[PDB]
Amino acid sequence: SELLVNTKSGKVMGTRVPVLSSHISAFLGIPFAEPPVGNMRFRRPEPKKPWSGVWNASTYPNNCQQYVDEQFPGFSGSEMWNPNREMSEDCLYLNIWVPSPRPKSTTVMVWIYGGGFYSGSSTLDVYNGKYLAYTEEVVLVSLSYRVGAFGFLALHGSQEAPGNVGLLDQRMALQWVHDNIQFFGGDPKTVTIFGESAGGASVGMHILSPGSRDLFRRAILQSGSPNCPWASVSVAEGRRRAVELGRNLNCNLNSDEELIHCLREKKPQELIDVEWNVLPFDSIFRFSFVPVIDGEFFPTSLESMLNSGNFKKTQILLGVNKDEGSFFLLYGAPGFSKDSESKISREDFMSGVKLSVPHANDLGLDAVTLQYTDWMDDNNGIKNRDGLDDIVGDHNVICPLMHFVNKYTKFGNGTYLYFFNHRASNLVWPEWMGVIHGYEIEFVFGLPLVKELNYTAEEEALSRRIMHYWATFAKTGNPNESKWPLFTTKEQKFIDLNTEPMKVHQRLRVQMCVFWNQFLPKLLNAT
Amino acid sequence: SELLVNTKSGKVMGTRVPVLSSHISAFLGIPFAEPPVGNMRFRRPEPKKPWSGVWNASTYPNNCQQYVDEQFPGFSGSEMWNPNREMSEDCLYLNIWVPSPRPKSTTVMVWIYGGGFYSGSSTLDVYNGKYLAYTEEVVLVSLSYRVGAFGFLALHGSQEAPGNVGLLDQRMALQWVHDNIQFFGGDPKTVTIFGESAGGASVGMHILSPGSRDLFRRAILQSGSPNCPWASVSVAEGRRRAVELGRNLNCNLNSDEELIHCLREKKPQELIDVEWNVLPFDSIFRFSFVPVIDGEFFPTSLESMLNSGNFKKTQILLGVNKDEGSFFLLYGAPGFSKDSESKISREDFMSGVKLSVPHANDLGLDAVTLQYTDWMDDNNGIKNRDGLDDIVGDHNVICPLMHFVNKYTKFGNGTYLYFFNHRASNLVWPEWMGVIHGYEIEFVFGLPLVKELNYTAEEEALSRRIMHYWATFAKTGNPNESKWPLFTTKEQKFIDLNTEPMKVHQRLRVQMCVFWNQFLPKLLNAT
Ligand SMILES: C[N+](C)(C)CCCCCCCCCC[N+](C)(C)C
Ligand SMILES: C[N+](C)(C)CCCCCCCCCC[N+](C)(C)C
Repeated sequence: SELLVNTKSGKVMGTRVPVLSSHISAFLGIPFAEPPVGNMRFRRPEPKKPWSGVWNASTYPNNCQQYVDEQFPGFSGSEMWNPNREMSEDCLYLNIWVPSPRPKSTTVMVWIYGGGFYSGSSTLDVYNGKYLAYTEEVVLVSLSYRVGAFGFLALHGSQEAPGNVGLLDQRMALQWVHDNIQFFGGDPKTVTIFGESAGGASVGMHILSPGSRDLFRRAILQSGSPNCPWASVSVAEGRRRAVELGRNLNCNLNSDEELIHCLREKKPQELIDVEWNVLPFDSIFRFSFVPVIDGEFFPTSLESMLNSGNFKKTQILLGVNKDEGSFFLLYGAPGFSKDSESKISREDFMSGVKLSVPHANDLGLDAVTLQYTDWMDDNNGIKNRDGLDDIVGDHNVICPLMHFVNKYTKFGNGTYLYFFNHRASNLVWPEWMGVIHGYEIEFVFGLPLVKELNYTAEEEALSRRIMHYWATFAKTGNPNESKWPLFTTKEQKFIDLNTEPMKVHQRLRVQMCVFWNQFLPKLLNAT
Repeated sequence: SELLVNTKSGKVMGTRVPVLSSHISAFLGIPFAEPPVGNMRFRRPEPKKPWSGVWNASTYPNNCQQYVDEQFPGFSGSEMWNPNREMSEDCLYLNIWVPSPRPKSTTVMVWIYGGGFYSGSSTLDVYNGKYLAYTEEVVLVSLSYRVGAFGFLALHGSQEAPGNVGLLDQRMALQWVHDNIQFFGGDPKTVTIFGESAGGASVGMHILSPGSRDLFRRAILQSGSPNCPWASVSVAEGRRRAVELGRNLNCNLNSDEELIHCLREKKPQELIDVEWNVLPFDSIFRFSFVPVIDGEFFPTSLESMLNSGNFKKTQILLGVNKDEGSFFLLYGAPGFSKDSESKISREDFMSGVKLSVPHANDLGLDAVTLQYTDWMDDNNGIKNRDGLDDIVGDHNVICPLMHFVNKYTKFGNGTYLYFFNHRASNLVWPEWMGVIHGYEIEFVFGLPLVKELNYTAEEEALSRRIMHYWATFAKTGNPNESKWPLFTTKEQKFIDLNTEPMKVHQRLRVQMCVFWNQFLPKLLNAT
């Protein structure tokens, strides 16, 4: 009946969820792989054997085991993104929000959430799919994927904990969407995978892996590229980090199989607890367990792939927002504090840049400084603050994205790039942080439609323009039905996406992105 | 009588020269050393044995042998600075312009002319001392010094052609000024040596050499520092260049004494002719025979001296003008032409920067480009033009000067720094060149007082403000009798010197001078 569909796995009973002045049918919690518990820890996802009877998809699923942030307890700003259902190793499920009436076959959008590859959840409130589904008539599915040690440990030649198992969890959720979205009214021939931060970086990874390209149509990447420094380690480094974690649990490190066993016997939180004492340096915006470029999955280095066009060739929509840096600076660079108007000193500035470009040599730090300091007022505390805010942002999201944009527009079927720079009116974070990495999401998912949560009317509107551009891109292959230009390697146009009449501009962070994407590398290459 | 003074060398008969509505006494051509002809070529200056009878100092002296510029014949812009009396190896003389009435004892200013150490003359019309002497009542002496191969050849251990003989010619003219200016009304206890380009760079050299410090009071350096890349070679390089020149004359290069002999037998123009085929690279703003840092004269590297305060400690007045680069670019960088509005291409730009930073490695050129290009419009022909104009200027005069300013203000008795940026109204050079290296001189020497040569009234005035600041500094030790701040290593003030109400500003070319004076060196040091 409307809330009871039959899929190749079995029947599933969903629910009606109100949305604005109406309803939608929601199927929360459909399983798609087997609970990777115990022995299966660190193994690739197995597909979920089909069921009898009707499965009750009316409750969001457990969240995955992950790091919970207690830096600013109760503060909604932090809590927003913390997991909200009990964490469980068993956590591989989907959530689908369909219209009522169930459409015949409509556009589908799959949201891969981000969170540095160490956290994240489907069930967050800011990832509530009902508003988008409802307003644009699309089906929306959110997926879960294993994050962290559990999702990205990577003892290379050991089939017991090869890398990227969490990446495959994404791919398996994509396949089930393919094979069964049809019974939900969706059109498998037009599914768009979207995602922010590590989700937007996972999205591009699937555009590059041979095996995933076929499972989706087009993609939308938000503040992420597969090539962002923090999203990938070499094989070696992944080994390196798993003996190091091996040591923080006092595991047997002889027989590699024993490493795997030892960890497979520790309880989840132990691993969560020592999860960060394994990184190799003092660094801000750098995470411990991430995708390894293993050869399988990613045939070869992403630079080669990018360089040769070896990747899916659809059109994409991607963008960056004004203050990417802030969050990391706040939570990790000395001098910054929520509550202060964090004017940095030149002392803490030079401390700051080291945390930001952790791999740079001294000469390299010199180059960075020279680029980001205002010599004409070399200690203006606030300028020092904002300058680090750009050093982290540029180096960690804007520049790697403009790289991917630039390489992929030579072989893809169209690129739409946005620059978001609106500060929501009801943000709880301090003004200095600006347009934080993460705050565009709430607009994309329609929370400014809910009156109860106090946004301003122009934000309601900005949220509608966005959701439209998004859904309209998700089918048409293009975002406008004024015209948002295509990005092109000549006069590289993009638009600002805010509450004022969109304006096309050209060459995003060009001067700085030359430094980061070309200069620095060549300098660190020499010496 | 007024035109016939008696000096420790003998008597000298000068002349009355009109100046404005009056006269002055002029003593042109007094000898101060022995004509360094033939056998004495390349030897140190001998002092001039005294004479009997009265010497007739009423005619300017011969000019020194040197390179004459025929790039734009007849064009006054070029011709201005070309030698105007027959060139002669015999060319060591002074010119003194005294008031009428002869003062008892007044301030003295000695003008050491510049010209890249390969050219220059006392007798130029733009170096006519009468207007300054007249208006400010100072005695003004101009000196000649041997330039070029003849002045700076440098077969290190050979007393027959040790280096810097031309530098010593300056010093000997300083001594005679010391010992005899008194009979001309000047006060030996208050002589200021001033000079532009290589003169302003020679001036600072004397502030550093042990032996010259005592011969003058204070100094004024215009577009020059002793430490400008082009003003000094190592001992080695000076050797290197003299065998190379040895070869262009097909000299015997075995016995070093034979090298010296061979050259001592070639006629002057042969040496002038091959004078440039000895430099070691393709470069703009770099000259062949220059001061060697030989240990004697300059005890040690100038960086040490600067670094330790080992130098005379008076107050100085120095400055730079807006478009230093232009002249060299015009005469030596591809794309530029008098007559064109020289918009450069990115092709000729990258050719340009190589000529400008001839010692840089590729990475280094990369660094320069990154700093001087507008990535947001990376091929705007005019921006490429002006950007090279700053690369040459900064690297060759502004930055080395701000270095010397900064080091010397920690131990000197006061520093007054100006930035000249007025375009004379009657300049003959094309507008693109702007405030050319060299054009402030005409203001300092009072040519805007002469109506016949068409300047505008505000320029007349600017010329008077200047001549005053200059003479007033030459006695007082300070330029103003509104107040032009002292330069200080904190809020490094300077003023613009132009036809509008002078404004103090701070930190001249600070962002760029960090790159050149600190960044680059460290990068070229690593690799
Ligand atoms: C990306 N979204 C917007 C979805 C969530 C980001 C939440 C704050 C991000 C910075 C904190 C990094 C913390 C790492 N530790 C706690 C280990 C310092
Ligand atoms: C400095 N002052 C203003 C006094 C005279 C400079 C005259 C033009 C300077 C640039 C030409 C360099 C030429 C070198 N060669 C001819 C060898 C290319």
